[PDB]
Amino acid sequence: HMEELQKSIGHKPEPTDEEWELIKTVTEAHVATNAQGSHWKQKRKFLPEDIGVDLEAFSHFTKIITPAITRVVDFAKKLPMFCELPCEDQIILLKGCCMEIMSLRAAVRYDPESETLTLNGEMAVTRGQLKNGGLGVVSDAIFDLGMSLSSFNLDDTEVALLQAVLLMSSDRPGLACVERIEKYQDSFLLAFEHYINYRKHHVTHFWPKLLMKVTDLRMIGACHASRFLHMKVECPTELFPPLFLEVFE
Ligand SMILES: N[C@@H](Cc1cc(I)c(Oc2ccc(O)c(I)c2)c(I)c1)C(=O)O
Repeated sequence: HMEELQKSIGHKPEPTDEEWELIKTVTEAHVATNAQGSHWKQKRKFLPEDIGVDLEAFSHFTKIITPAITRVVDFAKKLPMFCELPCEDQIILLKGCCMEIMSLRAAVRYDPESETLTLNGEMAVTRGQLKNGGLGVVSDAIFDLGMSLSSFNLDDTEVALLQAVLLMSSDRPGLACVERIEKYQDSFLLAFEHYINYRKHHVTHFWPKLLMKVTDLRMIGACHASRFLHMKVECPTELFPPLFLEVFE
């Protein structure tokens, strides 16, 4: 052990044995629940230029959102720390992280040849389409993120660990087990940092840079809560799948 003194000497600690297990678990959790795995660039339908609040865009995205929400719940269920928490807390962390995690899984499928992200592994959209379909400027935040993340060269473990950091956010309103959720967080952040030392990215100050993405995903979430209200007034209610409603209010 002895984190602060290794650092202080200039050494970059790689993962302890217990951390490599934590990493194997989050990584498999993510890889299991990540639609179409590594086979996504070919298994993807480009949404027609003409689907262009544009109601038919909205309708295509709401048709696929229910599975995408459920693959996040699945991600969480495969983290034993999440199972150690009370039911109210779990629901509370899911509702909090759900847009954050979906946004991240979209951003990391950004493709610069086509300027598209891919939703659910299956539907590639432009900025325009995602924006006009209900996301507004949340779409711009998501593409700008994905563009940026593409020099971070993240792998499945780094995305998985980001998801675990967002999932274990102890500042959500109403939580009962705050300090336990922070302990699990710190345990993820510590594994994640150690994992990045091992990765030896060729980017100056990679860690703090990656932490700044956590904040941007949080902003994308908060900002999506607001878009969702603007949608309750524009689009119906009958246009909204029931899992969508329950997660977002
Ligand atoms: N692509 C992700 C899942 C993912 C699915 C969908 I539909 C997305 O679009 C949204 C989300 C919220 C909204 O209110 C609207 I309107 C559209 C995003 I951004 C992400 C995955 O692989 O899990």
